[PDB]
This record gives sequence, C-alpha cells and structure tokens, in this order.
Amino acid sequence: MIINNLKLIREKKKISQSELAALLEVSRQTINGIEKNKYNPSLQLALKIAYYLNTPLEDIFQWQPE
Amino acid sequence: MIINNLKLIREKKKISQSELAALLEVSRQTINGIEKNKYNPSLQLALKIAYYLNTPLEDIFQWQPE
Repeated sequence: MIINNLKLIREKKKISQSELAALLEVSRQTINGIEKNKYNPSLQLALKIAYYLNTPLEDIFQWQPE
Repeated sequence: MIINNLKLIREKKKISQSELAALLEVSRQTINGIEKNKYNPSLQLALKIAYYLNTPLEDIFQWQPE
C-alpha cells in the first residue's frame, strides 16, 4: 500500500545507497532493502530519508488507496 | 524521535479525531493513539492522515535525532 520512490528520487540526485545509508547512519542493506517493497522504512527513518532527499516524504513514500 | 503535530495541526484545522478517523475509515482510538503518546502512525496511515488533512506528513510527523 506504500509506493517507494526512493530509488526513483535517489537516482534523480544520483545519491548512493551507501550514501543514503550513511545519511541514515544505517547499514546499506537497509537502503538496499528499502528501495524494494521488502519493507518500508520507519517513520523516523523515512523522514530522515526525506530530509536527506530534501524532498517531502509523500513524494518519496506514498500511500495507495485500496 | 518523532514529534507529532497531528494533535496540534488537526485541532488547527478543526478536524475531529473522529473526523480524521472517519476520513481514514478507522476507529477514533487509532487517531487518538496517534495524536497521543501511545504510538506513531503507520507509514500508510500517516500518509493517509496527511493526505486527508491535506497537510504534508512531515509537518504532522517530523523526525528528530536521538
């Protein structure tokens, strides 16, 4: 129900997963997993990603009507 | 690490907990817990709350470093 535009956005600024991971101060695998519908980032983590992206979270992560 | 402005924002726009709950089609407690000290909103729910509020998620739920 959540769309992850992190990769879509991340590629726009060409930020490395490791960079994003470093920005989140978390393991890359977290980013590697997050870009994928494996699981969604925590609200705090997601906000950090949005902060790092300097883009609103909603643009990066969006909820989908069911 | 998350500061919840839902309680503050929701009241600013005079949306009732029930109103938001009704908009999200959820029990009031779900909203109430979120705007309380209980628990943070689900990412999908948080997005819905922001969306229904027509307020960005970050404004409502913002991340803070530990």
